[PDB]
Amino acid sequence: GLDGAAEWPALRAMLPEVGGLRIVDLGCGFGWFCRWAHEHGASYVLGLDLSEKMLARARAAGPDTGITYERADLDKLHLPQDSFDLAYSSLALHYVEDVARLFRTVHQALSPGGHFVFSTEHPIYMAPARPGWAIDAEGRRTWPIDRYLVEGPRKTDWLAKGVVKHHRTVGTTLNALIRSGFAIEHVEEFCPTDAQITARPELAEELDRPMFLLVSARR
Amino acid sequence: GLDGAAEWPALRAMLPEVGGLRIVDLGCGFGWFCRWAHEHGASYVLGLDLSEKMLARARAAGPDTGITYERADLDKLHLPQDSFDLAYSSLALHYVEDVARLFRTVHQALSPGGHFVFSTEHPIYMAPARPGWAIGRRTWPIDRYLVEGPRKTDWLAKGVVKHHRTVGTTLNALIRSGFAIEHVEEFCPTDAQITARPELAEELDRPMFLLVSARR
Repeated sequence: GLDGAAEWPALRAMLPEVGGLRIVDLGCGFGWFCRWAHEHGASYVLGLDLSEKMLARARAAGPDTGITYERADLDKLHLPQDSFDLAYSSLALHYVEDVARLFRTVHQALSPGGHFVFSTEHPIYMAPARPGWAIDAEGRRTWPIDRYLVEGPRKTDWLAKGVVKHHRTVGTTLNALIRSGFAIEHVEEFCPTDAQITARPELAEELDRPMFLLVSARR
Repeated sequence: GLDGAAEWPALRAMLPEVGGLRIVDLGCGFGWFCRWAHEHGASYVLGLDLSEKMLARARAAGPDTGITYERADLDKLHLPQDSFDLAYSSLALHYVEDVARLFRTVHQALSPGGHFVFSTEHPIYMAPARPGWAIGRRTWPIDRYLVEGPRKTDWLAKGVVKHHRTVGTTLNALIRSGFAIEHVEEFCPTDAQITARPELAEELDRPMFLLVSARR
């Protein structure tokens, strides 16, 4: 679960202290973060996902109190006003077409001083028409980029995953947060640590290009 | 000068109104911005550059009063506290090793509500040891994007070292130093700019510049 996600420690480090907080998890999946937050003292956790079957597995995994799971479409998201101290989302917002609308919804749902911490696929990773590694004449591993400044839907994971992602530059994402009422708190283009690479050698290639953008914003 | 810079209109659009402001230009070069700011009613303009010869050329370009040029190394910059309304810098910060220290100096130099607006080479552009295009479809291969530190691409030819920092590193350094991020632009020329200057079409594939505006 979380211990398998290379970017979890970096994203976890960006979170506020979760003890006593009211938290919403946007695109909670099996509820790995929901359970982590509850284990670390969250007063209340609302986990939202489109899949009823996945929410059924999340409920079954426990605990009996403090975590509520509800079916929701992040493209048509509604949240009660002034009801959360923290909004979290792992690798969901790159599938939302009107992300600015979602940001405004999260902003009104957060109490003053609350945070929104989320991960998305990095635009370097999402940009290319034919994403993948290239090995140059010298044997060096490279990541060819095209159309980085041409924003819009990308169908490069449509065949493999059945998803359309929305390519937006780092500036576009941050400007949308700012226009929505957030102050940018921390921005990280994920890089595994040398210790992570020693434990998981396959992470060495992640030094060449970022797969993920991690952002913390405050209202 | 400024008319030639494709990124100038985008950067100009990020500036506050300059009439009546005290402005510091970090890495002013020939003083194109200093003269522009003066012409648009800035009360005081301080242009700083490492090259005494370049400052002599800037001073000679005029006017007789309104702009002060002084030699400074941005790596060990001193600015008086609460003395400026706007700090501007065009394509200079990528030469600074300890940019967080510089940001702390700029923060304290700016009066409350002051602005800091700058352009730098984008880390996508700077990441490769030897940057360039690959080809039918044009691409920009990157490597070592997450490996921050000196880049020596133009060391032998020009005797300059640039400092590679990711977008997150740059923004976090500003935030930690006391600034609130106002606008971030990975500069993309407009369709009108690309029609007037066909060579600009390649900047749709990868950004050459990062533009940032912040408030303190």
